[PDB]
Amino acid sequence: RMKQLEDKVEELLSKNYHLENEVARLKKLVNSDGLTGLSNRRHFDEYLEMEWRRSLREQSQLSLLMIDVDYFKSYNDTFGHVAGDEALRQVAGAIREGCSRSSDLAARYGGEEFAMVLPGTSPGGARLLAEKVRRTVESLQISHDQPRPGSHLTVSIGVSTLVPGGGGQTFRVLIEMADQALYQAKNNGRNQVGLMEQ
Amino acid sequence: RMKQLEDKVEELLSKNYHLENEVARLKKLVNSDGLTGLSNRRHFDEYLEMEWRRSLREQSQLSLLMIDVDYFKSYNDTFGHVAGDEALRQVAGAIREGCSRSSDLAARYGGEEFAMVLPGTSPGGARLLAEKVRRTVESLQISHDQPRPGSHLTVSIGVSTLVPGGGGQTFRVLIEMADQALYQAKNNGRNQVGLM
Ligand SMILES: Nc1nc2c(ncn2[C@@H]2O[C@@H]3COP(=O)(O)O[C@H]4[C@@H](O)[C@H](n5cnc6c(=O)[nH]c(N)nc65)O[C@@H]4COP(=O)(O)O[C@H]3[C@H]2O)c(=O)[nH]1
Ligand SMILES: Nc1nc2c(ncn2[C@@H]2O[C@@H]3COP(=O)(O)O[C@H]4[C@@H](O)[C@H](n5cnc6c(=O)[nH]c(N)nc65)O[C@@H]4COP(=O)(O)O[C@H]3[C@H]2O)c(=O)[nH]1
Ligand SMILES: Nc1nc2c(ncn2[C@@H]2O[C@@H]3COP(=O)(O)O[C@H]4[C@@H](O)[C@H](n5cnc6c(=O)[nH]c(N)nc65)O[C@@H]4COP(=O)(O)O[C@H]3[C@H]2O)c(=O)[nH]1
Ligand SMILES: Nc1nc2c(ncn2[C@@H]2O[C@@H]3COP(=O)(O)O[C@H]4[C@@H](O)[C@H](n5cnc6c(=O)[nH]c(N)nc65)O[C@@H]4COP(=O)(O)O[C@H]3[C@H]2O)c(=O)[nH]1
Ligand SMILES: [Mg+2]
Repeated sequence: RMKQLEDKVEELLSKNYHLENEVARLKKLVNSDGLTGLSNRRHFDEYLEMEWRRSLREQSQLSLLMIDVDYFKSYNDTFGHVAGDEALRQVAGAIREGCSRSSDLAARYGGEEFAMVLPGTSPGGARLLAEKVRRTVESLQISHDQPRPGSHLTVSIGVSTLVPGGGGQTFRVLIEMADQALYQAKNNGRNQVGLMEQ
Repeated sequence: RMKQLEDKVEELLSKNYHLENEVARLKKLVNSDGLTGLSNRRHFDEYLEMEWRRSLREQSQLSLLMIDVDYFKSYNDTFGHVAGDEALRQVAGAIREGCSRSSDLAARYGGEEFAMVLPGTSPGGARLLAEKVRRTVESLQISHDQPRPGSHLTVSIGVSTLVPGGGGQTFRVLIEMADQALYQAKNNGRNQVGLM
């Protein structure tokens, strides 16, 4: 039955290839990140652009947190990818729990990067949530040997807010500001909240 | 040997199984309706639930259109399901022309129903948009023998708007009120907008 077998291998190869293509297509149509269950980056961009227009309409404050996991590459190295993945789920959970309003959105922005969209939220309120999230990540007390061998996982967080309508500003500049602030946080020793320059 | 073909086949069975699972998992998460490209009902429910809470917070006016395709069961029976599906495709096209704000959302609510959520929108504005959808559908001139030979496909539309109150009031009251307006439109002759 060696024709029988070789034939089945061929049948299955074809069926599998179809399924792999189907998976690829569906992934581009789904809003969530497989690992963490948060919004994926595509949906983040889409959602934030839409909120940009709502805030423009209402002249409301649109806030954004850009959140990065500190020393994460070394975590994967010294604890393994599987553990890393679980650390990411735990951080995501903290981020998710960090925003409670129906209009808040938590997203996985990249490999180890997250974002929170906060419609109708003042710079002050955004700052609070940023601290709340960072603090919640710490209280998770996930073990890391970096930089000190007795340390726990942390995030750095950049904060920005804008009322849309100002010349030359877009949801993309809102991101750029939060990224700027994120840099500050990291370069001031990480595990902290950096604020945009008014 | 016959043993290398047997292992490879088992491997492929396993890969196949997991792939099929992943495809089914992802299909449940898709937010769009295949036929019309609008939001599906599950996404509509989620979106309306979130908008209700946003409107509660801002004490803003939240409007809803519930849209029935008139005599649609008869249409599908008379002209067949393929034709019916094409009619639904064209009506959806007419609808999504109907809203433009980043917060407006149109959906396939059910087999022959559509809905449109209009956050921050006054009753007057909602009626305006509803009339536009109604007019656009009729201009499609899709042939129908209902209510009589030589008619065309139309919609009846119910409009509601509420500023959410607290307590146990949920977004479902907005749907109930739009359905009541829709009933008025239908009982008044169809191919029109009912209101309240
Ligand atoms: N987007 C977003 N922002 C958040 C969230 N949590 C808090 N904030 C921000 O943090 C600021 C201060 O929050 P608070 O200390 O709880 O102080 C709050 C709280 O005591 C009360 N409050 C606001 N809304 C609610 C609510 O929905 N439920 C409850 N229990 N209290 C609320 O009013 C005070 C002032 O509220 P705000 O002026 O709006 O200002 C809030 C808001 O800008 C959140 O989950 N999502
Ligand atoms: N401590 C604190 N908690 C917050 C804040 N923002 C949101 N939350 C939490 O997130 C839940 C959902 O908020 P929502 O979707 O905006 O939905 C809210 C909002 O639509 C409205 N709401 C409640 N309190 C306030 C308020 O103080 N001001 C305004 N404008 N709306 C409120 O009622 C809905 C349900 O309220 P909750 O049962 O309290 O449930 C709130 C509350 O548990 C905040 O700033 N501070
Ligand atoms: N408060 C307020 N905000 C305004 C006004 N004009 C424009 N905007 C703001 O500017 C954005 C783009 O406006 P647009 O280019 O006219 O592009 C608009 C326009 O083409 C159309 N649109 C939405 N609502 C209306 C309306 O009420 N009347 C008309 N003629 N067009 C509208 O849909 C597009 C997207 O709307 P949005 O996503 O909401 O995004 C709108 C909204 O954030 C205004 O008179 N009042
Ligand atoms: N949800 C939703 N509602 C819509 C849309 N288009 C029109 N409306 C509704 O229809 C009402 C009258 O629209 P208008 O004659 O264009 O009269 C508008 C228009 O002249 C201007 N406007 C508002 N927003 C926009 C906008 O985004 N773009 C432009 N170009 N004009 C706008 O402000 C006037 C009054 O606006 P409203 O008080 O909001 O009242 C609006 C709003 O309730 C839409 O695409 N989505
Ligand atoms: Mg119905």
